[PDB]
Amino acid sequence: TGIFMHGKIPTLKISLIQIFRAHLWQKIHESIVMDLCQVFDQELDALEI
RNA sequence: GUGCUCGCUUCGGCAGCACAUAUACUAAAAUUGGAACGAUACAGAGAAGAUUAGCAUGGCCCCUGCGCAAGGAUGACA
Repeated sequence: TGIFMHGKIPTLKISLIQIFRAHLWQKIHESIVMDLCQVFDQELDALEI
């Protein structure tokens, strides 16, 4: 994940590992990329793409 | 090597004499081997109970039925 830990806070590193389990950061990035691709696809005649 | 012997002997030289007394891992070079938790690659919830559904058994208290043993009170003229 893109979380930076400013100090070993063990009671928070675990709660952040739980939240971003199963590669949630990568899936969020992929989902946003795909949603932007779709919106640019629906607008390609007016946008001259 | 320096200096000296009344030495041979000549200043071209020779013989002897005093001092000098035992350094070095010694090494400039020879070669072929075995090698990360450093990177990238993979995984990554990197600390939880490792569960909850029935029925029957076991304990206590009644009720009913059957059996065993030992008994109590009562009833019946022609």
